Amino acid sequence: GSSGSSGMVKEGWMVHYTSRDNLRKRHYWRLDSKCLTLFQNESGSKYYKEIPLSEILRISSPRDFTNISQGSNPHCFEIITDTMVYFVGENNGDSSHNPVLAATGVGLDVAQSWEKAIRQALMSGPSSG
Repeated sequence: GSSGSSGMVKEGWMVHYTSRDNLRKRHYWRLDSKCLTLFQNESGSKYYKEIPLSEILRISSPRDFTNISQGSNPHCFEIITDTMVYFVGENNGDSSHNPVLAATGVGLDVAQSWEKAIRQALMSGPSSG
């Protein structure tokens, strides 16, 4: 019951992969109460891709537990858009508060926060009525 949580301004390094190009990609993901943007680097170069809360239809189920040929680093959530499906999140294998490794944005813990933010922002804003 408060108006203060992660969502207004969130930035960090996140890794994702597309269905067509499984080639994982790591970039400084940035989200806000306006729209989501990607930054290839912190330096400050032309944006990469803009993902408006609108595009993000919804989140898929974790059912699909297959990202790479072989390994133990499944995904946490997936961003489904009218364009294509995006797989974001990486589980290293540890469920505990780690402000040391979670800093970069790697792990399930950190991911859980993002997924909640990107999703929480969907409802946060007013819907057509």
